[PDB]
Amino acid sequence: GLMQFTLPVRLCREIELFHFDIGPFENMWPGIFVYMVHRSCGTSCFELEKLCRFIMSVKKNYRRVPYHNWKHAVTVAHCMYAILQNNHTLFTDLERKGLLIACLCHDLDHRGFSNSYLQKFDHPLAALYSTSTMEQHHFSQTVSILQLEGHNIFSTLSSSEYEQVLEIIRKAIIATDLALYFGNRKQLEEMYQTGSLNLNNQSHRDRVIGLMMTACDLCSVTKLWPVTKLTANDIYAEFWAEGDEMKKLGIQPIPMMDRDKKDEVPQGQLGFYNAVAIPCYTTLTQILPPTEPLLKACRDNLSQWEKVIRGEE
Ligand SMILES: O=c1ccn(-c2cccc(OC(F)(F)F)c2)nc1-c1nc(Cl)[nH]c1-c1ccccc1
Ligand SMILES: [Mg+2]
Ligand SMILES: [Zn+2]
Repeated sequence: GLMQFTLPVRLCREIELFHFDIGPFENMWPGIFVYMVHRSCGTSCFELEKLCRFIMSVKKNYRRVPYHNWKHAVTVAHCMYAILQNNHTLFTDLERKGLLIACLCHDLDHRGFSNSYLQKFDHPLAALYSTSTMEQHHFSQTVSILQLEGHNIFSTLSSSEYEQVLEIIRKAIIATDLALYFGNRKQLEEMYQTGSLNLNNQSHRDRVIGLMMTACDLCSVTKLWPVTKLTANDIYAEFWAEGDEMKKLGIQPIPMMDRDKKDEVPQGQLGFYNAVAIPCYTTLTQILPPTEPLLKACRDNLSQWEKVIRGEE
């Protein structure tokens, strides 16, 4: 109860900032997450014994893949923590509880492959879930873990609060399916421009929470250049492995995933910053002004990629 977590001074300060890197020391990541929960939600919202046991089972169910791993999970939860802490009064208690856990769990048991590769492989998960394949699996994995004995961190919520939070989590996780992001942002842009946007309309919150999830999920593009540059290696390591697996199936992969076309990465990064990242953080800044540092950091990194193409690095 009276056991707060404390971080070293640099971390205590730097953790509040959007561009914080969680560092290479795996064994501090759990404490960093509990620190975030306690500050964001209260020392009360979860029973510590049950939380710490939830965290470790979650960790155990992330795989040793280059990018969609445990570190990603915690990094994504941290970005949401920065958003929640910079928009204090906009969010309900259950929402703050749900979203941090949602982020930690959002890529559970990811194997390193896109929904497309599963479908083309004819993986069983593709039969069980025709759209948002991995994402429906991530949420399923989340509920399974919540149902382990001693793992229900929501135990002291009322029945309705319980269905409310599991619904927040389900929508949040599904929303990290980037195929759904484009339409979701288009609608939020339309609604913000025409002035219809209304945070008391539950379905409008849902969309806004979806955009936040896209923002946290992509937050590697909002780090300092050296963090962003090095994370890009891990991302492409999965992409090329998948490209290899496509070719194994007799399918020529898209250039993004072809390790022969490694030369074209810098250009592919621009496409991505322009088509996805920049619009995402733009619309998020309009809806939630204090998240601007994410837009600024992303723009700075777009420009660092432009310097790469131009042979200046
Ligand atoms: O660096 C990247 C270059 C390309 N793509 C990408 C991923 C799907 C599709 C697509 O094409 C289309 F533009 F059509 F969407 C591009 N994504 C990233 C990326 N960066 C961060 Cl941080 N997270 C991702 C990411 C990881 C897994 C999955 C998705 C994104
Ligand atoms: Mg995912
Ligand atoms: Zn993710």
